[PDB]
Amino acid sequence: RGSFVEMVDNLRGKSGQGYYVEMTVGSPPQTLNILVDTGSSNFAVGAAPHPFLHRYYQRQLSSTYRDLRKGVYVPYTQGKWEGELGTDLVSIPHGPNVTVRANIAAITESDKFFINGSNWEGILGLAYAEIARPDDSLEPFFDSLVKQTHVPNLFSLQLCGAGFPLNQSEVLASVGGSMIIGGIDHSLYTGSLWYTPIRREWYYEVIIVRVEINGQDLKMDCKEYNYDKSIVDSGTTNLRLPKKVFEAAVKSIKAASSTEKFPDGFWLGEQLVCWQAGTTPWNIFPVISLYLMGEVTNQSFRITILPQQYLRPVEDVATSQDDCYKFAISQSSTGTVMGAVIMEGFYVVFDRARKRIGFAVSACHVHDEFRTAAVEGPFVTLDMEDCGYN
Ligand SMILES: COc1cnc(C(=O)Nc2ccc(F)c([C@]34CN(c5ncc(F)cn5)C[C@H]3CSC(N)=N4)c2)cn1
Repeated sequence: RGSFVEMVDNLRGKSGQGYYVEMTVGSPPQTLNILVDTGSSNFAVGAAPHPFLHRYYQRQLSSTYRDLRKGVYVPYTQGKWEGELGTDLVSIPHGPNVTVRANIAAITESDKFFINGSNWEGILGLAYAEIARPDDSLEPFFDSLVKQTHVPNLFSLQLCGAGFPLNQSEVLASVGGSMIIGGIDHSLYTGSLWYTPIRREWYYEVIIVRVEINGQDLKMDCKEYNYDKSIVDSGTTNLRLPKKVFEAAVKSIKAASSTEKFPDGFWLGEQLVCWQAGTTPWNIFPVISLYLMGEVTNQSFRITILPQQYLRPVEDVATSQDDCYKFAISQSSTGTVMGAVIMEGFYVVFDRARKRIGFAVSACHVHDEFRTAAVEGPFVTLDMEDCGYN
């Protein structure tokens, strides 16, 4: 049974551009599309004209707006935003039937933040206060929602990748998945949910205990997999791996697929590869399994993704009927990031109340008739806390 019909299919967008939910801010309500980001903790919206914004938050038009008289500056690797802190009334039209007074960063300047044609105007940081800017005293949206309402302290995400390119028109008209606020919808997954502990409440931090490529153990010291952390992050496209893990994984993926040779630019994520329509050789590419620490002592489980997850469909540079893709596994110097590449395979339950993350095979994951994504267990694994980096 699906018990959250109101919230099923409330997401739009794709990998590379981002999955967003409709929200309203202010009185009278101002509608905005908001990127869902489990990898940050600020609620921040465009609040001034920008070339890539079709609309923005107008604080002067909101009778319920409150100025906190405080600036916020958020530099990150590939860009930045800055703005002014305030509070206002916020609702999610395809969400729980509640209105909350939440912190809002009104973005007045940004660099490489807004994406042309993504159709979103702001970001919903769903992680914990520890990583909020300017500091942990700025209560994140979800904490406000839970404190002010009877909504259970849990949300779940089904991100639905298309498996083929969507153009401007198609992304608008299409369903990109579900964010179920306050519950778990049984219609969004098949098989069992398996839970991994949230190691610490800042990012959604987890512990990977083993990595396999087509069943072959990558055979690295498990600390390497979590150096300097492993996180579940809907605001990142790629599966991102620590440098040494990336090198080892790519060598193994190349060996598994060695019946075809791909240029270095492909493996670096820089260059697309194209096949004649319908002929993508999925079967030459390996499955990838991540083993996660279980809830029971000395137990683990595994999640397994297909090339249909880690090869990202792209529109051809020279318009044709070819099926074209980029490699969406990449190097990290900030630990493992389980981005949309992982998340598109799975229904992911962010069980904040019980400090755990649940995984189940997504009812919308892309596959062929020969192989599917999997969530399987249990496995007997030892010394797993040792896999955590300090
Ligand atoms: C499913 O495919 C996807 C998913 N997401 C996107 C996308 O455009 N994400 C996005 C855009 C801007 C942005 F700033 C971010 C951030 C906000 N960050 C942040 N915010 C506050 C802070 F204190 C520290 N870092 C870091 C930064 C890069 S990684 C992340 N998780 N979130 C994500 C595209 N395709």
